[PDB]
Amino acid sequence: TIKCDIPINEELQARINKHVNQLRITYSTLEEFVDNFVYELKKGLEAHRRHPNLWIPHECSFKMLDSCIADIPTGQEKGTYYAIDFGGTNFRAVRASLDGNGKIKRDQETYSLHATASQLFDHFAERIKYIMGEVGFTFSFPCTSPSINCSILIDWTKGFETGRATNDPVEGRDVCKLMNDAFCCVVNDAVGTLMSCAYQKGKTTPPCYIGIILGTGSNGCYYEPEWKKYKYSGKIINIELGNFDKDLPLSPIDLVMDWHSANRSRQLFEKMISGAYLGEIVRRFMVNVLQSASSEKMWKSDSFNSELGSVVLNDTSPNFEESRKVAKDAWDMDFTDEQIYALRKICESVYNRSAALAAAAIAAIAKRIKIIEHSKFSCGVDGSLFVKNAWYCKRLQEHLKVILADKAENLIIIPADDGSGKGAAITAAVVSQ
Amino acid sequence: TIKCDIPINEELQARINKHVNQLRITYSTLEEFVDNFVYELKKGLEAHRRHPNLWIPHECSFKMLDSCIADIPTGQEKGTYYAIDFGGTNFRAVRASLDGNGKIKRDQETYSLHATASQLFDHFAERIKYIMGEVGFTFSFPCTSPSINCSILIDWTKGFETGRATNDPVEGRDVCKLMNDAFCCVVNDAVGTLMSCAYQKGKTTPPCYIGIILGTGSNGCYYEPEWKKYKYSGKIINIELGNFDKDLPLSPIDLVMDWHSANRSRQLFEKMISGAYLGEIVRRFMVNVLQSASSEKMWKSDSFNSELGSVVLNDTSPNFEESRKVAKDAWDMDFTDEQIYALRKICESVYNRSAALAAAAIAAIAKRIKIIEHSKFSCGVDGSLFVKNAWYCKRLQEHLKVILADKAENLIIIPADDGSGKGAAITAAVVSQ
Amino acid sequence: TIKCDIPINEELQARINKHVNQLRITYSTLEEFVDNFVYELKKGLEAHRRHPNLWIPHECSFKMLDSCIADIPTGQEKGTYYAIDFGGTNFRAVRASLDGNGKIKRDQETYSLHATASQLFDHFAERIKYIMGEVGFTFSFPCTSPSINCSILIDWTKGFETGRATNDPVEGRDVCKLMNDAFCCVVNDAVGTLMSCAYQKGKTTPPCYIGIILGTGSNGCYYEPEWKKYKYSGKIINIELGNFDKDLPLSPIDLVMDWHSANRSRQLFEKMISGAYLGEIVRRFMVNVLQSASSEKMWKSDSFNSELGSVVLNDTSPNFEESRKVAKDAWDMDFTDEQIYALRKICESVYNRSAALAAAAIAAIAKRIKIIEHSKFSCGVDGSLFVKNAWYCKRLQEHLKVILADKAENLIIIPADDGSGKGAAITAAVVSQ
Amino acid sequence: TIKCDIPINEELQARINKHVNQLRITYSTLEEFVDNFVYELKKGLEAHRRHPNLWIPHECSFKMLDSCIADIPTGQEKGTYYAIDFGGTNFRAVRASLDGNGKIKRDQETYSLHATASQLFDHFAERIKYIMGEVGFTFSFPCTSPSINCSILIDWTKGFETGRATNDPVEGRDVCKLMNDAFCCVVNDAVGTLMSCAYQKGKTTPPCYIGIILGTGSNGCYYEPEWKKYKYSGKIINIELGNFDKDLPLSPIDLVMDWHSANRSRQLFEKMISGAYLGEIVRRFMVNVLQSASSEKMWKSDSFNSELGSVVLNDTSPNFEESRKVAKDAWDMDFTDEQIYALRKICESVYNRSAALAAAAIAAIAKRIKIIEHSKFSCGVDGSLFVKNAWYCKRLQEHLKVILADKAENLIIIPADDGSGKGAAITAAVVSQ
Repeated sequence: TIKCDIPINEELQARINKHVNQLRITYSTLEEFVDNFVYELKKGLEAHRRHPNLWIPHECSFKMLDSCIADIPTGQEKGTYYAIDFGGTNFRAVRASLDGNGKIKRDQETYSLHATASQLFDHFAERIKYIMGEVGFTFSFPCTSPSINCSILIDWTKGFETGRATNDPVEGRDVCKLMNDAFCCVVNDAVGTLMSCAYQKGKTTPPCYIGIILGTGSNGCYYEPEWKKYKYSGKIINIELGNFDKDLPLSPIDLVMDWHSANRSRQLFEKMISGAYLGEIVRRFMVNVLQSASSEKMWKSDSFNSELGSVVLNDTSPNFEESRKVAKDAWDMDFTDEQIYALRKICESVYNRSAALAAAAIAAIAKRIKIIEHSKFSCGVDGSLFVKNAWYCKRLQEHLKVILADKAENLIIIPADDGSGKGAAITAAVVSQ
Repeated sequence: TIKCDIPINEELQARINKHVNQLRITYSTLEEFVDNFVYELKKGLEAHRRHPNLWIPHECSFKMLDSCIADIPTGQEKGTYYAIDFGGTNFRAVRASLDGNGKIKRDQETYSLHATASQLFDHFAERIKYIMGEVGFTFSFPCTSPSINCSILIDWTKGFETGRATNDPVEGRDVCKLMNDAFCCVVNDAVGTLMSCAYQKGKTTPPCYIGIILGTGSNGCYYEPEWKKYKYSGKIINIELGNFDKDLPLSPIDLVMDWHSANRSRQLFEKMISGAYLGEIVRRFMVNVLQSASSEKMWKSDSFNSELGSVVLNDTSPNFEESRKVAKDAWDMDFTDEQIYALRKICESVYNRSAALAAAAIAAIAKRIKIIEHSKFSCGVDGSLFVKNAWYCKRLQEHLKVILADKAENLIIIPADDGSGKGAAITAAVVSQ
Repeated sequence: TIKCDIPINEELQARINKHVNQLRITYSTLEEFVDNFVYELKKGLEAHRRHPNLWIPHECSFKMLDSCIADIPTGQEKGTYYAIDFGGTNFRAVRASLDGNGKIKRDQETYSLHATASQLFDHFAERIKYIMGEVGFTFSFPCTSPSINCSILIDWTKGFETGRATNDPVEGRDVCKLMNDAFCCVVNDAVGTLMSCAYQKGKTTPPCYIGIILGTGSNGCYYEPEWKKYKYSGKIINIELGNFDKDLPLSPIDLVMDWHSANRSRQLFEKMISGAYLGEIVRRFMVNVLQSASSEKMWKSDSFNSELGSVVLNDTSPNFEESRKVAKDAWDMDFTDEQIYALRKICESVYNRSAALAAAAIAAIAKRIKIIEHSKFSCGVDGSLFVKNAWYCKRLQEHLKVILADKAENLIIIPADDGSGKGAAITAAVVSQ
Repeated sequence: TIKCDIPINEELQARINKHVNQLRITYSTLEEFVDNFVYELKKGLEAHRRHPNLWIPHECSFKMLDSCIADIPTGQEKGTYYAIDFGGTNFRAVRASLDGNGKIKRDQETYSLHATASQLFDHFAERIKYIMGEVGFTFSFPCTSPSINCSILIDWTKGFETGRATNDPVEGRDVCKLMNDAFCCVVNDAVGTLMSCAYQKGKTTPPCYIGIILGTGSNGCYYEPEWKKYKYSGKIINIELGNFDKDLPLSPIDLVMDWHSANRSRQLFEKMISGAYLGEIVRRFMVNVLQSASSEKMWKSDSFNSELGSVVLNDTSPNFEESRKVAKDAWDMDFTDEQIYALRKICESVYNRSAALAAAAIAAIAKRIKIIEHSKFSCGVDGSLFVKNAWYCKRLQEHLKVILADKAENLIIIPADDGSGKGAAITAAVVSQ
């Protein structure tokens, strides 16, 4: 709670309090959220028993995809592999080498960003060729993979949008096939994190069963003991939890920002907790509060990132001249001392709601394994929102400690800064073996 | 089309065109609207055969209520009756006398407007007593009437809201019972219009089968030949067509204005074509277009009626100084010559959409009787939007002529300015007989 | 488990086992049933806050009606009242007198059973007049009561069906009004039981908060502390739990028996646990098992009651010649010793499923008050299925003990044979006071 | 209408009339069916504009798949090709040669039928090798084809069921890939018929725009002018019309037969008009009519084909001793002269409903092109039900003539006995060109 004492307007305070109560979250809501989530999950496993290749989104809005990984690696091997990444704010290319134990090194010097797949994969090939001058692959999108070497996607989430031409944009073909034209073992981000938290940590912490990505997207993978009952091969399941529907709270700003998107009526849970939309949400709140006291630029979309929000949050300067530069170079508004308070309040409330819902999702995944009471297990958390934002990591663990009260010290959160980059390489540790 | 030639900003024109295309309506949409409406109607008759006292809104969002009227009056009688009205912007009280033919006269000098039914009906009784110093009743709300003398409502639409106290606000009791405490034959507005268009007109125009109210609300009644097949007594059915759902087009302004209402998720078709919300819609458009060029008052809700919109529409003054007074005394904004164009454009587009949807509803009701090809019949139109606004009556008949092209000169529109006031009295013409 | 050892056919055993597994119930299902029920309940309270007179069955298939009772009686009074009952297999008429404590006596000598309400209430009046020759009322149907003295119903459940004539069958009018034409304080069956379990028991058992009716119907009422939060007056709420929908298990016999009913697509939970349909379900199972070994009469509907099922269950005769008379005088089939085993097995399985689901409903209502852990409270059970069938009362308490394991000895089941008859009279104990 | 005059039982006649009225179809239903179908179709095109690789079955239960065919062949070429078929009651293998005009010849000597794809495609390879000893492919299942050479399916309809083992049954992989392991240009049945009706017919009949398959399955393809507007490449669209949902009539036999199937809750329109289920439906009707007068074998599933129904229909023998052999060798029931009448009546009614619904589907597809009024076009009909059953082809054209009355002589029905076998070969006429 900020609760700044500087004398502010007696009317603007009401417009602040209204929009703050709009974003308020209470534990009576999270306690229903958890049960909604676990019900959805078991229903999705049931549904996967019936039709192992249909989705049928009017039951289990999660498309609980299968990851053919059948062996959580032990971390005892060697090898040097080249790997490609894609999906985040910019793709990467890693030239990694492994150690006989947890340690692992990488070069990974790499760069990235009416447009078809030809020019895109031409850029892919040219970049990997440039980097080649001194195996696996990662695609961070919803893919339906028959086996390890083969993977085909369904659509184009995250706000990304490939051009619409006769050249048949990427959505609708196997990726390993289209890759070889430019030039193994394709995986996703969450499974990559879950793997990378096995080779890395060891001998002191309980094993890891949950992999969470909080960043440009929001996704999760987890380990399931009953993978033999529900017929599909693979110890860990990829939830596409960015598609939760049931009763999540929605302020009108959310409805407006959803009416103005390509993936309309889908990916509703992702649009509240992911880094791609938090800046837009904050900007749209900061207009119904200033009320024509704003500038001409504050009405222009995509003019406030989540990175600037992370700066406004981590504001411990004696005066607030740190965020003043952000406000000035983003909106050309020389804010007084009465409006920066509103800005800080709004950023705090928005990111607080995001952290609370993410913690609720993590706890609801945890309660499903039911091993929390018997023993302990760890969850590896990755993403730009989590590790690159200190104010986030404390609110998240607070909201998590409050939810699963009694059994709190059985789910250890492990930040995994290595990213899915190392996971793409460690993918070889099972296929090669 | 306005298409004013005065040089305006080259950017503001884009913000105008975007919001204009947002409200655009095309005949490819109306041609599906009509079929949607007729399907809904027949489905509702089917549903009424099964359960004649349940609603079940997940089939036929129309609650096709029964009106016990079993005789379209002939118009040959006499008598002086007192009657009460209620439902519009203000209730009335009429002391009418009838003639041996179409003519009819009335005194109807009357006045009107955490609040319970005791004080409300106390005001009712005191007003009718005051007027008494030289039968029927009208309640313009959704009522489930077992017979003529008895009527009980279900909820409180139109934006009206009776106070919430232990005194059990009006929603949930028979009206004729609660009336006698203050002090016959209760009807609604649409059936009142349909009756009042029988006594009034005669000997030159085909009989009337449709009654439409377009004003603070939007409602319809119609005559059905198959009233014997579908089991309920009464020649005419009251559609509560303010509850259409299927695929009506919604701009984000509509979603925002619906999130801020008491009757949320219900009465969705009424919120686009009724006079109670047009001013609010125009005000909410006139902020995303001026973009901080607005005043402090333009952000205050309920500060622009539909009456002022009717003035801005009927603007034939040499200069636009007629609407300038409206803008000034409503928002304290001395508009230049570049913004009044935007105001006129927005009002035109909004009221145009309203008129188009109303005409679509009328034509879809007409196509259901199927007697349009064989013979001709008339529809009596009433309401503050229709008769008290000259720009509306021409756009409405244009959009109606375009829809039912070939058989246009078989549905004659009759403006009935007498209102349901006379209909309340003529109700006695069947019960007394 | 019967598990009879007499040598039977090796094929007929397979046809028995298939239909037995069709009706199998497991605790993994009940553990989801309870959570479904509690979720539905809280959702219904939420919904009642919004619209206190609409139903909207696509949220909360329970129509959680209000009972204006605001005082659980203490049981210290006197008085002699006449009361009328209706709803079960036959209506009653009671002339009861009260005692200064728990004791209460009654005369209640009474009789009962294209047909309109005129002749029905004529029979009512003639019977009550005949009995008059040496206050309250009970209507066992879904009624929407504004206050105590006034009550209007919605439809006609239980299989009852009033004739369809112009005389406007009973569905759609206030009952207290239509009663006076023949000749207070109308209540329902569940609230009647809940009241009658307060005057009767005392000083040794914890107070009662749940009233359950299991018979021709299946209904429940319960006490809610938060009746002030959710806006309606009355300490106890009448759940119409015969309308549960979510995921109840359905064998094809259920679909066929539901396609052949008047209240189609509604009252789905009642059709599996109520006494009006158990005989029909058993008869329809006993044809797909005997497979043309049946008689001509076994294909005739309504030829096997639940009373005969209670006789077949309570079969402790040395030989099975007790149920042989039932089979003979019901189907004219002189069953051998190989088919009576099938009959007993089928009756056992059906009534077992019924008892299990009823116990699940009771436990799910109990878990909602949340007072089970702190203190203890009792539930009063009434109905023809419960008290008039000894085999039922043991299976029910077994299935209840298994569900709420740890806190079992905090919910005491009290059989209330007095019926709602005494409750109708005790209704006066609050209105008179 | 049969209306046999032989004196039959006066009670059995009632049991016949009840089940006959259960299957009755009236034109007031078909007139709504057509509009339902056309609405669904346009909605599906709209939906395909948005997401060209998702299905989302809660809008447009048709998965209006794309067929990359961009040139209706002209029929002027030569060539000898080998082709494979699959999907019907048994797969085929054709060695066809073409002529410089409509004529075409083929050898096509071929045979066919806990089981994985390895052994299945081993049988495929061994059979094609055996036949090789003196290009295209056809897969009659729902497949999502990115291009011509590549095709991947989604699930396993028609009642077919590949074994469930770790070997990953066929559902979920590209077919052209898995084919080469055993050993072009994969198409479906409806598009095959539509192609084969272009090379074959010419110079006298208007061009063909509709391809219908009525047999073990029921499917349709059609030509669309607006294929440029809705973004996908290909002049003709494959409707998977076996998945219609909206309001098709269902007798309880349908619900029971649907509860006992693998593809439960899906493929609901196919289960009423396709040849795979008509025999089962007739058998299940012929038990509730004979009522224990049946045999032990009449209660055994899959004991009556549609081929025997075609024999019972085409019964013009002086006595009915032709169908008597069918009844005897199928059920071991020496039917009297009073039961064969019931059998004929039931078969007639069932196949009549099937033909009526198929004609409704054809007419509803026709009304969508809207070219019926301006010019004429032909539809090529194929399948075991149509050409191999003379009683079907007359009822179908009757029901079609009644539906589209005025414009009847603009849609010419062309029986195409050649099958999709020739279409698989003619597929080369566009890819080779």
